[PDB]
Amino acid sequence: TDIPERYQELRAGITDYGNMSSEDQELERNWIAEKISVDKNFDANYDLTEFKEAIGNAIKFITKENLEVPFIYAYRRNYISSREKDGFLLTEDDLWDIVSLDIEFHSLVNKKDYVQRDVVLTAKGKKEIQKGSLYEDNRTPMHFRRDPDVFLKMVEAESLNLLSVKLHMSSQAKIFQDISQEVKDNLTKNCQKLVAKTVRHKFMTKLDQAPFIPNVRDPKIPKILSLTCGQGRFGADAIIAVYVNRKGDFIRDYKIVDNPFDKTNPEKFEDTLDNIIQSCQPNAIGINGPNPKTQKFYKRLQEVLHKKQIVDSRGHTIPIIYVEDEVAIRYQNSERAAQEFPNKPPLVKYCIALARYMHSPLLEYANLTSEEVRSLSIHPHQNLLSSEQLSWALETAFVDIVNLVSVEVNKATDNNYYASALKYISGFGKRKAIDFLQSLQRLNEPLLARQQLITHNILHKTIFMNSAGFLYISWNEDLEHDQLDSTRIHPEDYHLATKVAADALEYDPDTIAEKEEQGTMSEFIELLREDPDRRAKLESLNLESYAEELEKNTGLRKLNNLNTIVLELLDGFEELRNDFHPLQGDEIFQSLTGESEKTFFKGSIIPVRVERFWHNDIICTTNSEVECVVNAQRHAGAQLRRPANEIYEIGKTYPAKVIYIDYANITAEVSLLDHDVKYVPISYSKDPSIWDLKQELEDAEEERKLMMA
Repeated sequence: TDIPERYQELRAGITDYGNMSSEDQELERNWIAEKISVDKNFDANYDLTEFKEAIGNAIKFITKENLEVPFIYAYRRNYISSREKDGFLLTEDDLWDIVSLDIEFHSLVNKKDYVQRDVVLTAKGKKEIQKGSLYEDNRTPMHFRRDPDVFLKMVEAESLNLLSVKLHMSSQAKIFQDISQEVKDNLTKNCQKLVAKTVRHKFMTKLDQAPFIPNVRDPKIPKILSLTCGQGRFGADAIIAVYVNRKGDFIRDYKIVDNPFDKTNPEKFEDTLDNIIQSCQPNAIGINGPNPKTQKFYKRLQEVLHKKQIVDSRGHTIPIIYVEDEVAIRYQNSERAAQEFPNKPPLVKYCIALARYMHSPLLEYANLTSEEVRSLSIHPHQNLLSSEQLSWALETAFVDIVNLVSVEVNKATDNNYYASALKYISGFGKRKAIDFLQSLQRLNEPLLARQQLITHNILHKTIFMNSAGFLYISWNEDLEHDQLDSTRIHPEDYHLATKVAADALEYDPDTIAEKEEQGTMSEFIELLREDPDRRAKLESLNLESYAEELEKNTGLRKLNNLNTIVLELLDGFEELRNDFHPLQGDEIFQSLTGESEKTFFKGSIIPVRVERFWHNDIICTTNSEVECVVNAQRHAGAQLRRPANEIYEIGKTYPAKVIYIDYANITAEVSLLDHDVKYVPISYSKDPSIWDLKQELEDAEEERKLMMA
C-alpha cells in the first residue's frame, strides 16, 4: 500500500512484475538505454558506459526504490547525469519514457517467457473530401518520423470507413497481411506516442506561468478589479465590473450603466469609473470580451485612465492587460461556480474567473474536471489520441508543474480551491489526497514540523520520502519552529544544510563536534539568520569543493542538492515559474474574433458584408464582425475622382480580397474588383511519385459530369 498511487494504477494489471532475474535486468537496462540513445543521437560509442550506467541508476530508483520521476529529478538529479558538464541530462520526458518503456518491457518479457510456460478510397470516397479541405494531403515509415499525424489522419479516415491503406509492398515480384498488420499497429502506437509528447509539452507551456505582478520593482500581491465589455452593445448592456482582494476572495460586484461612448456626456462614465477606482483602489485591471468591441472598450479605458491620471503610490499608471478567458468561458457554465455563488449573473462569474486566472493559472487549470479539461482546446489534433494517452499526457503535465512550486499544507487544509491541486503532488493521487485531507482535518491543529507527518503516522516512509520535500510550512513568529520547514529542502539533507551553513559561518572545528554531541545544529542556521553579512559570507563558499569532499568521504553524490541548499538559504521559496503571458497581437485578434488563420489570413478570398459607406472609402463586415478599409483606388473609383456610391449598393453580399490585416488594431484592407477577387490558396505536394497525377486527372471527368449525372 506504501506505493505511489500512479504506480499502483499502472502496475495494477501486470503479474509477477517484481520477479526479474540478473540476465533479465541487464537485458532491460541495455535495451532501454538503446531506446533512449536513439533519441539522444550520440556519435560513435561516446563512452556509452556512463550513459547506460545512468539508465541503470534511473531504473533502480523507479523499479526498486519506487521513487516518482519528479522526486528523482529534483533530489537525485546528479545520479542521473554525467559527472562532467554538458555531458548528458535525462529530462522529465526521458524519465517518463523510461517508466513507460519499463512497464511494457516487463509485460513483453512476461509474454515471450510465457511461451515456455498509397490511399484506396471506398464507395463513400470523393464525398467527404470535396477537393477543398485539409485532407487534400509511396508513403513510407521514414516519412512518418517527421509528420506522424498524417498517419493518424489516414487511420481516422479508415475508422469512419472512407479510405483504406494497404501496406506498401509493390516490390513484391493472407500471409503478407498476417505479417504486416503487426507493423501497422506498431506504427499507430509509435505515432500516437509521438503526438502525445507534443500535446503534453504545449499544455506544459500553458501551465508554466507565474502570477502577474503589477510592479516589477517592488512586486506584491495585487488588488485586482476585473471588468468585461459584455456583448458589445454600448449605450446598453451595462458594463460589469468585479473586485477581488489580495487574498483572492470576492468582495463586491458592480454594474456601470453609463455609456463610455455617449459623446453627449462622456464625463458621466468617467466620473462613475473614477469613483469605482477610488472605492476599490486596485492595482491592475483585467479585460476580455466576446467580440471586437472589446478593442474599442479597452482603448477607451486606457485613454480614460490616462485622463484621470490614475496612478498607484509608485506614481506609474495602473496597467490594463488582456487575459486569456478559455477557462473563464468554461467556468461560467461550471456547476462548481453555480454552487459557489448563489445569485450572480454569468458576466460576474466570468469576471471573477478572469481575476482568479490573473492570480494563479495553475490552480484554475487544476480545478477543471476531467471532461472539461479533456474537451479543452489544447492541440489542433488532440482528438486523434485516445482517452488514455491524452489523460496520461495531462496527468504528467500537471505532476511536473505542481511539483515545481510547492504546496502549502496549512492553506490546503481549508482552502478547498487551493487544496484541489494536492492530488497531483508527487506520491499522491485521488485516493490518497482525500485521506490526507481528512487526517489533517482530524488533527484540528496546524502542522508545526514535517516530522509530525510521520510521528502521527499520517504518511508512510516511502510516500513521505516521495512527497515530504514538496510540502512546506510557512514561517511566522516556539522551539518546535524550524526555519528549514519554510524551504523546499528534503528532511534527509537537513543535517547537510546545517553542516554547509556551519562551514559558511566558519565555526571552530571543535565546536561542530561539541554542538553535535549537544544536539544543537539548529543554532547554526539561527545564527546565520541573525548575522547581517549573509551575502558576502554565503556566496564565497565553493560548492564544487564541498561536494567533492562529501562524495569522497561519505560516498554520496549531492552536488545539485547542495546547490539548491545554498540557493534557498538566501531567501525562502524563490519563484521559479516564468513571467506572465499577456495576450499580445495575433493571439489577441484570434481570441477576440474566433476566425482561424485557415479562413482569415493575408491574401484570403472571403465573402464580406457591406454595412456602412464613407466619404470616399467603403466599409466591410465579416462573419464575426470584422471591419475592413477599402480605398477608392481598389474598386476603380478614385482613378477619376467622384464618390463611390455610383457603383455599389447596400445589403447585397459581395466577394472580396483581403490585402492587409492588423491583428493588433483589428482592421483590414480589402479589394473588391474582379481583377483581384476572381487562385490556389492551399496545395500540398504534387511530385508524380509522391502525388497521384493519374487519379487527379482521371477524376476530373467524373467531377465535371456529376452536375449532369
